[PDB]
Amino acid sequence: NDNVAWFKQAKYGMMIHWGLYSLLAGEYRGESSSAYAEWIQSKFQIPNAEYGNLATAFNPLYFDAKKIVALAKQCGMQYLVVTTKHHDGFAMYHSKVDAYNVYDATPFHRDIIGELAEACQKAGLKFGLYYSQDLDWHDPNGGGYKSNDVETAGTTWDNSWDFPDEDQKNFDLCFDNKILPQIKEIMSNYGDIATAWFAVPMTLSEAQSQTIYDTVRELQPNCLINSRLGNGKYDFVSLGDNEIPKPSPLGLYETAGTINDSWGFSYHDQNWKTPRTLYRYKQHLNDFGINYLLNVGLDPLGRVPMMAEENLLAAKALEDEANRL
Amino acid sequence: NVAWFKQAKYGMMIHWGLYSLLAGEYRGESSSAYAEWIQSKFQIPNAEYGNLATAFNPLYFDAKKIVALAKQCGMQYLVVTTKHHDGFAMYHSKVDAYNVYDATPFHRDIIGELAEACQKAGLKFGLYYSQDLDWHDPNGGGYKSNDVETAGTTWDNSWDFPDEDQKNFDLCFDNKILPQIKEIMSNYGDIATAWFAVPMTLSEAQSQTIYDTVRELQPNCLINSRLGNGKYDFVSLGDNEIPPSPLGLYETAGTINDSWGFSYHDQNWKTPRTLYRYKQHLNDFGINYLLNVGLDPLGRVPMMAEENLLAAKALEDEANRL
Amino acid sequence: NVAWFKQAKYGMMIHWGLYSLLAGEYRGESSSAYAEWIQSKFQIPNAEYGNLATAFNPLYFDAKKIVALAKQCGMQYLVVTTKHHDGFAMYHSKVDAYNVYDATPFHRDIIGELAEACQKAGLKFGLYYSQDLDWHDPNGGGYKSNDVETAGTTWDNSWDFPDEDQKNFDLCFDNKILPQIKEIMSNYGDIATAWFAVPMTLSEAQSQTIYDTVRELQPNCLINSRLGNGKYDFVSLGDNEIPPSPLGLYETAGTINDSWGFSYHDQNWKTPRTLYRYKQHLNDFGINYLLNVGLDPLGRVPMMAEENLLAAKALEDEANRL
Amino acid sequence: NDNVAWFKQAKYGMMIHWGLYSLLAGEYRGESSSAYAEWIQSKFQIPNAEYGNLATAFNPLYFDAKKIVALAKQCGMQYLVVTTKHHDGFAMYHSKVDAYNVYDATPFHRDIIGELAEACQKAGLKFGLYYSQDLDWHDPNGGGYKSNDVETAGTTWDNSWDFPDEDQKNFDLCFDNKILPQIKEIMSNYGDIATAWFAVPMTLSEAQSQTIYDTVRELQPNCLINSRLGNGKYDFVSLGDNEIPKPSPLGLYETAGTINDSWGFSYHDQNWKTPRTLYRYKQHLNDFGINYLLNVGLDPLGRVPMMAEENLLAAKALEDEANRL
Ligand SMILES: CC(=O)N[C@@H]1[C@@H](O)[C@H](O)[C@@H](CO[C@@H]2O[C@@H](C)[C@@H](O)[C@@H](O)[C@@H]2O)O[C@H]1O
Ligand SMILES: CC(=O)N[C@@H]1[C@@H](O)[C@H](O)[C@@H](CO[C@@H]2O[C@@H](C)[C@@H](O)[C@@H](O)[C@@H]2O)O[C@H]1O
Ligand SMILES: CC(=O)N[C@@H]1[C@@H](O)[C@H](O)[C@@H](CO[C@@H]2O[C@@H](C)[C@@H](O)[C@@H](O)[C@@H]2O)O[C@H]1O
Ligand SMILES: CC(=O)N[C@@H]1[C@@H](O)[C@H](O)[C@@H](CO[C@@H]2O[C@@H](C)[C@@H](O)[C@@H](O)[C@@H]2O)O[C@H]1O
Repeated sequence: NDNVAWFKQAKYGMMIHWGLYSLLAGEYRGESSSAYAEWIQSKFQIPNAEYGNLATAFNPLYFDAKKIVALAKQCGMQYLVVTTKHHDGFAMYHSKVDAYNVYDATPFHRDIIGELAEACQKAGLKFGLYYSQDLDWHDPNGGGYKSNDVETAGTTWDNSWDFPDEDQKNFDLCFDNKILPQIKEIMSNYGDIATAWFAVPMTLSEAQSQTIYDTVRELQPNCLINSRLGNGKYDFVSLGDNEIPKPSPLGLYETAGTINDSWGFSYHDQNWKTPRTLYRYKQHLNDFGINYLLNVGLDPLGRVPMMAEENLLAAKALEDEANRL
Repeated sequence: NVAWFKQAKYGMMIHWGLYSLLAGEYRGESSSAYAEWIQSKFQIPNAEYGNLATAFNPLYFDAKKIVALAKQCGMQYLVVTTKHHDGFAMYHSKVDAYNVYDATPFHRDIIGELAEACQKAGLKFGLYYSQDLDWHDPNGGGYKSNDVETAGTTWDNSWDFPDEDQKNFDLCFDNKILPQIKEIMSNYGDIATAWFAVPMTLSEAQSQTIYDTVRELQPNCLINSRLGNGKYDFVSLGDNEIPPSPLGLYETAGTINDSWGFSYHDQNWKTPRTLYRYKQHLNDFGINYLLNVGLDPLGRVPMMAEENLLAAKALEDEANRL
Repeated sequence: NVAWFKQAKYGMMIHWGLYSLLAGEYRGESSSAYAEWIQSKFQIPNAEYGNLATAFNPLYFDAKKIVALAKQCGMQYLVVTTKHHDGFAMYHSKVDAYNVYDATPFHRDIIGELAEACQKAGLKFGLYYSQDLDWHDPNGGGYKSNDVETAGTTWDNSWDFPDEDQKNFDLCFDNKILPQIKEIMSNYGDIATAWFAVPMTLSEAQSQTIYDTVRELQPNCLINSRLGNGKYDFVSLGDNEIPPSPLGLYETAGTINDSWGFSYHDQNWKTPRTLYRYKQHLNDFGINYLLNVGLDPLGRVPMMAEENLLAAKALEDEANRL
Repeated sequence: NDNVAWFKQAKYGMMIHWGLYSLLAGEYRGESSSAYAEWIQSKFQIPNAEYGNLATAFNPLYFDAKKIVALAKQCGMQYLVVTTKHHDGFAMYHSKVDAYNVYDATPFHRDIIGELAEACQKAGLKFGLYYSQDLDWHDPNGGGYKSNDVETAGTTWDNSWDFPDEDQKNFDLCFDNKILPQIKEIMSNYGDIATAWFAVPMTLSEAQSQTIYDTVRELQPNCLINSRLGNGKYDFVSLGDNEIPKPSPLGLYETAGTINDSWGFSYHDQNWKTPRTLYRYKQHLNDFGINYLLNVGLDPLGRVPMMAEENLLAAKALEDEANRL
């Protein structure tokens, strides 16, 4: 596991958020999502029957793994993270365990995680996966239902509309049958997984948390794990905005951000960070040994938004200018 | 129909086609201000552009809700792109399989649903048709008028069909335009208004011909000053043409933002106050206002389009009680 | 005054000071979301920032027109920055020459003109005052609470006066705050509402003291829950505090865009529909809505602020006849 | 006059629009100017009495000639053009002949053209002047009054509100007493004038046009003149949008543009051309030997707008990256 040497010096990665939310793109029956377009289902409490129907329209003719990695590489990014399955519970890979996925439910009929994994392999880009182990709005017993006190980017953390029998919910039925099986799948196919990115535990017991830790280590021996899974059970610390100038034993650090203000594609969110904002931030994080993980929200046709692409390239140009200074 | 049109005051225009899905973006680059021209701007081969049809699945398209919205804003008629410059028919065309019904997963007659929804809602129903430009046909129009600049590149499909001189527009007219014009003027019930583009190549003969087809099939259908000089019922006026028309019928078209087709990046929405003031001014001059919405790939009125249109109606009402 | 405040529903807040002229820009760089903090964000020396006073000449400032506008929107009271964190008084302060009247070409009492304009217009008149932060005074407040982050840098003027421990807030309170509070509570006629900032350093003693000054001078003046616990009349609620107050009087403050001070670059204006819906929701919960405008260097309501506020009023009226 | 060799290779210049219009910044009594904020007086037919009053507020503490030229030079611009006097008739220099000027009428009490001229001299930047020889809204007999047929960025071309006796107007009274005297002043002080930039003649007779030509040649022997003055009477052709791929005998070409859509500062016009748009356009023009003259509309405090500055620098960075390719 030389992953430690490479990660301390990697400096820069691309993150991709993509799913059904990208097609609504922050808009519903004349109204805006919150800041988080990928949260749109919770914001408006969209029934699974309706929300799920987007799968029939998901036909991104312009999705192109080859082209995306070329762009990333040109900007000097050394690794790539992708949404394998977000809060909405729609798998972006061909899951044996669950047919609610890009491959089975959509005209596209293709493995999003796969095509990117290969392209990355060939380009010499490391390949990471993101997975939402706790919230899952598709599963009757999804997590979140005891932590509804805290405010969210939607309404409740859990699917409180389709499944309102709050007391009769049991996350375990969800954990054993979907989360752990799906985690097993993604950690086994698509080759070497360099980085593992989990969502924020609210409900997953330490037992359940420990299980995932163990599962990943045996399946992907060299895979570095983000501090989010569970206390004691990680390799690099994910830093949040206010953690920017808990303990990291390998000396490995990452902060994730987006270029505009949303993680998922949002038509109306044109508040793109300037090239200079992008470059300066990277410089500051890197000098503090913190890696910068920069998100692209793919558009409905599978394209990097024009303004996202432009701004990334200018920050790279600025960087080169400045580093020959 | 004449009395009704003189008092109508307000109409909806709809741009819709394959171009709406690219939404102003092509291989990392921006369309012009006019997003619906996107195929020409970048000279997208017919094979590829047409392929968009395989992705055209607007689950949230809803003629009823759209017309309900239109009516709520006080609009008395609605015009729709039956077929724009791209040569893609948005109705179930017998003569050409390059159409919404046969070529797309959606597999539905957009014009039909709107025609019925309008009939049932008691809204008049108009049609737009590109009788001159046709980027899908080897002998499509446009190739004699290329000195003047466009919102794309050439007027014609000069890329797939570059044999400029061996092109002959007559072959296209005989086989696609007039048949398609015949199609739309017979189905979809009463057609109150007919909207044609600006001839470049269509001879006076051809211009007169289309007129006749409409008169025989749709006697009271009012025709826009674009067909031919002497051979029309209302004059289309542009912004800069307003400070003959034999019936005294007048219309000016605009868009809410700066594009006709949906364009992700064009958020330069005119404020509600701008929209309302213009209509009042036009109406006071008896000019009818036809205001265009370019619906997005899911068939939705863009949020800012809907909000601002509705706010303009509220603004109008306050002032007429004032 | 209590009965009137319970039914008022709608107020204007005004941010104004030297910061408005920089308008979100300093030596090529952006302020935070909160433009009025600009001096702290970049640690602009008092000598330089104060120098803005020499440029403060708002020829188009017009209290009458502003109040006319406010009244037209149905607002029943108006609050103004008498002196914000920057420590610049926007009224003719006897105690400190760092003020609009003496230090600026404009040479006018902004609060006075507004107080009169409001009296004459029949609008109630409120005051905002930064009783705690004061970036102009060597011993200004803020220096005991620097672990928590701000919209600038430090809470206090930690740059001109970096001798953190040899600072003593009491000296500032005695010489500037309470005298200035005394000033504003005696002149400018009837004061209906009083708006203080969040204590960091102001002891309970000092908090109680200001209260007394207001009660003696302005018996019916209603006081915002910021002064001190038990020692107040209405509770200021923030967005996230709403899904004690002994009189049942409540107010929530917001801005139209994302900044309090004028900021050239902050064009993220909330649409009219957003503004109207929020007010209705608050009012239904009896919470009064106080909506802030940061006037620009010429004393003007920004075009998009005026347009959207007025459109929101029209929107409100339509719905209550519906 | 080696100006020919230098200009064919100069490639890039800064233009500055600045005057009273910058303080209204595209806004009047709750309403927007047209696209051209510097036209604001005509758009709303603002009486001279009111419009002129802005002079008392013109106190740009942050005007800084030194800093502006440094920025320009860093972007590789080889010359600088400035508004000496725009359509509004407000002189931005200390005019002996007319007290309606930055020096006499404003607290600033400073010569805008002068301070920039010196800074440019010291930096090794060439120094050009723009002057509106035809429209002058301050003069009772200003030009424009026979050409009111054509649509403008305001209303009429002339001051049609304060001075409506259209038939009793005589441009000559204006030409002899203000235009030619003021042109004499600006072409004599402030040292060598490398470039001369005139507005669009509508009304200035050939006689009057010839006069200006002659006046400049004797006063500034080596000064290159923009094709706008008069047919036969120029050194470089000013190209407009539609003249971009009449006759230029020296082979000298310039196109002027702005970064956003306005020439004068406009608070509300945030439609800044992207860095990439700026760079690509320059490249295209330069390859066709056409010089690119790029406008900055100084803000009320005399500062280059933040987004204007940022975008210029990124285009330069992109250019450097690409030219080492
Ligand atoms: C109140 C609120 O919205 N708080 C948000 C959380 O809702 C949000 O989950 C969290 C981080 O966002 C999570 O991680 C990113 C990477 C993306 O996957 C989101 O969809 C996740 O929800 O940020 C808080 O501020
Ligand atoms: C530069 C440019 O292309 N300018 C365009 C013209 O090309 C265009 O013909 C004209 C009219 O627009 C026509 O009608 C609208 C409704 C839409 O269908 C366009 O695609 C048509 O070309 O508008 C000018 O601005
Ligand atoms: C990160 C940050 O600074 N957040 C700010 C706080 O600093 C601020 O205290 C709080 C309340 O804002 C206060 O009142 C408004 C009206 C204005 O005068 C501000 O300058 C004050 O500080 O708001 C948080 O968002
Ligand atoms: C109809 C219209 O607005 N036409 C405008 C003219 O009004 C305008 O004068 C012209 C060029 O603008 C002139 O030159 C620039 C450099 C600047 O000084 C402007 O203030 C001048 O008016 O462009 C036409 O399109």
